Amino acid sequence: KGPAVGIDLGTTYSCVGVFQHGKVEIIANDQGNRTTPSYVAFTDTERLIGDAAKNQVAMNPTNTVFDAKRLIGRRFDDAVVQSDMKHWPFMVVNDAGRPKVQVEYKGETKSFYPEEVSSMVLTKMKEIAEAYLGKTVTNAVVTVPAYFNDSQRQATKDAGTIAGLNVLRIINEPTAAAIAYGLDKKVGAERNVLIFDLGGGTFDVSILTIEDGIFEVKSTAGDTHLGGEDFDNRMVNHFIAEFKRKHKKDISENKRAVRRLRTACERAKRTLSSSTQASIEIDSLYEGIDFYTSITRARFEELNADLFRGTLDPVEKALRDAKLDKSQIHDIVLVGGSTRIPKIQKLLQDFFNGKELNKSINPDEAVAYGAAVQAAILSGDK
Ligand SMILES: [Cl-]
Ligand code: NA
Repeated sequence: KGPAVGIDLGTTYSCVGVFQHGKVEIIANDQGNRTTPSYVAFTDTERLIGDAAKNQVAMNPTNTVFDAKRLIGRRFDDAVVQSDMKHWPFMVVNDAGRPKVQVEYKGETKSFYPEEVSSMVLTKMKEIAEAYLGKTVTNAVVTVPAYFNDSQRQATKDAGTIAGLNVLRIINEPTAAAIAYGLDKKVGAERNVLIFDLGGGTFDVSILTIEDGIFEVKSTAGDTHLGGEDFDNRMVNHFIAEFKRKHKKDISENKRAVRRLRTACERAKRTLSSSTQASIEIDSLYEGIDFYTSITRARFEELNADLFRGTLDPVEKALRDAKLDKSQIHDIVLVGGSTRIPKIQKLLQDFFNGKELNKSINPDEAVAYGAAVQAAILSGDK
């Protein structure tokens, strides 16, 4: 048993960390990326996992699988499954009451339970950890949403087992983020912690109470279908209209063109969290026509103004459910790359009358960070 690792198995991307020599190290994958898309794809000749999968989605949409976390621990008949499957290009089928994703792989029809798909992502995370450490990785803490039920938790454990991991503990994502910031190292009176978690595809607000290192989930709120991708999409539509003006062509039905634009918009979003201008640079976007343009932070904000303001409604609901006034929150913790958005941070701070945010740990890494901390404690290394 080498060091144990912490794995954030995310809806759209995943992240693995390890506690070593008094520090957490977030581990870059085989593409040099500190997060890995929760994607798997199948071609005539192979199975792709992570960046390779994500990067060929437009070329191979029916055999590229994502959002397995939406299915994990579910039954086919579930209202969530029935609704969600309407917006996936891959097939979901009923196996005796349990959903399976069905794809073509090497010209053959194959199908996989959600935890089998997730097991492939966990295998990727294990492998990148092993490549970094230069030794075997067996023990892990794996995180899940606080709202996950017993079935969802057990299926997640099953994904780990399938990947050859000994899952030391299933830990809640907000709890992991709080552990990252050492909020359970505070000694004294009860403390109320709000986690504001805006991922690629979901938005979670959680309120925890911590006392003597002991966590209680007081309330959860959010929107399981709101995330950074929504903000990217607003930019995408903006640029489709721009291309139409400038080049008198509508790229809307070309999946490859839209995908390359989407990728550019995602990059632009990140850029705009640190600078006031970002470029869109796409050689041969459509019919050989180049698209080189740019956008300001202000314009990005305007395009998304309603969605940004809308993030405070779940914050209000969570406080209501927890029977807490906004003034009773001791700590606000930011999780998810979109929480880097200055306008979001400003909206949140303004809501909390100027209170400062816990944001020094990369918000896309905070969950894996806390998972890594707890893995080291549980394995007897911290
Ligand atoms: Cl995600
Ligand atoms: Na997340």
